[PDB]
Amino acid sequence: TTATRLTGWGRTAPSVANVLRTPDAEMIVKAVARVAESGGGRGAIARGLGRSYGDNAQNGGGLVIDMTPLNTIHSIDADTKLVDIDAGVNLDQLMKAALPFGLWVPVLPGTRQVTVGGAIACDIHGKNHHSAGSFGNHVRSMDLLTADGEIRHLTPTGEDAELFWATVGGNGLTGIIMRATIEMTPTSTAYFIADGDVTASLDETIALHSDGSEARYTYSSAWFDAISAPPKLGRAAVSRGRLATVEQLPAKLRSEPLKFDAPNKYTFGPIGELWYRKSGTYRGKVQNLTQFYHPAGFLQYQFVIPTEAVDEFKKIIGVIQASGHYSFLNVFKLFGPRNQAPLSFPIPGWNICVDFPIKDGLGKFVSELDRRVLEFGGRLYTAKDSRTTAETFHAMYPRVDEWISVRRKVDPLRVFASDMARRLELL
Ligand SMILES: Cc1cc2nc3c(=O)[nH]c(=O)nc-3n(C[C@H](O)[C@H](O)[C@H](O)COP(=O)(O)OP(=O)(O)OC[C@H]3O[C@@H](n4cnc5c(N)ncnc54)[C@H](O)[C@@H]3O)c2cc1C
Ligand SMILES: *N(O)c1cc(C(F)(F)F)cc2c1sc(C(=O)NCc1cccnc1)[n+]2[O-]
Repeated sequence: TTATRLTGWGRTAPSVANVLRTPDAEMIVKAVARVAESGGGRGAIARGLGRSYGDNAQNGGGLVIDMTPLNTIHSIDADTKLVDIDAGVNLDQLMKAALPFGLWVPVLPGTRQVTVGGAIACDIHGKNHHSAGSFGNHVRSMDLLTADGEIRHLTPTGEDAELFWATVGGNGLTGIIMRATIEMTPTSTAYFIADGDVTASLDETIALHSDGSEARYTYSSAWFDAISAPPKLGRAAVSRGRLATVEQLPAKLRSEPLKFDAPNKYTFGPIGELWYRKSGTYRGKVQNLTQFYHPAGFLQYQFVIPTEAVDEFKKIIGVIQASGHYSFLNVFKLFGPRNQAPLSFPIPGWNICVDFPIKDGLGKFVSELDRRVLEFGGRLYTAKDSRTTAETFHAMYPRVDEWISVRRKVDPLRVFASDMARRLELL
């Protein structure tokens, strides 16, 4: 163990905790079982690759278990479509291993550098949520080290389904995931057929997302403008598509379908708008995973607003543009059907990712966004959150009492605690 000053991805809210780095799973149990012997506050929390901007992976004055050295891939089956990996396997290595099997990772996020454990405990969502769902929708099994010292096999529709769905999106507060079984998406190739569209306004962006085009694509997301004033506010470059098949690939890349090949004055004028429009408009473009998907002093803010709340979603975008806080990196998506995890972030609706530069009055401004998001029936993402209040969060997640009841039953001693847990009063 080493006392380290660790952080979320946001470089924010430093906390000092004793970190454990061991590949011995049995060793991991000893420390957890030792903490219950200490029978006191400052519990233990698991940690993946620290890609969450929040304080969900730190436990100040407590214990942190870095799960990254448990990166053994046990089995991959192309017939069953099942992989079996330890919770410290990252999604980049898992993808690499599975492509030769004709398999694809069911849910991939913006970054590839996330653990299986991290992917489950934040129930990560991706460019394909509307066609595939969250990461938890694909976990066919997982083994969880609970507070009692026991390791419990968990299943989605099994007898222990309650504790399963509480661990899905449960920010590691149910226990430490050790090993999981994930059903993969079958794939003919490692390429994408891509379809591109450019919009001129927020209305035209929303129109395209509710006209029915979404049905044609399994993957969908868009870069959007949040600086320009109406009507240009909300204009977007949309990138949509699906996993390609061999026959769809050009013959020169038919060789190895499952290969992962390694990587003015007009601009603002009417011709610039026209040039950008045609260059952003394309049909059936064959692309790499890099080309399609993965092309400190900031604060990333992510919220979703229920689908039917179209106008109140348009209102909050107008607010952000009006506030004088300028965000350039903006991701727009329309989530499909939510799952049955109480603490799951995604619900069907209008997902926004904004990235604000830290400056005077931002903390207070985003507290006013928290207010509107909550008011318009939406929620925030624990993975992105470092500074919302417990009260605001509890109201955003109506099933929070349902989740806490599970966590109280499985971990009454409060063996598993984190900075977030205390902040959002989930213990
Ligand atoms: C550039 C970038 C882009 C991103 N894009 C997306 C995106 O498109 N969609 C999206 O949903 N998210 C996105 N994220 C956030 C990230 O995908 C999630 O926060 C992810 O869960 C973090 O994985 P991690 O391995 O870093 O885990 P950490 O950040 O280290 O931990 C995350 C949480 O999971 C718990 N946990 C981790 N491992 C285990 C385990 N073995 N057992 C029990 N609990 C565990 C921890 O306790 C902690 O609460 C992005 C992050 C970055 C930096
Ligand atoms: N929001 O956090 C978010 C949401 C989504 C999706 F809509 F697909 F769910 C995708 C997404 C983000 S943030 C993100 C990202 O990493 N963006 C910025 C970036 C900066 C530097 C280099 N590459 C990307 N992605 O993809």
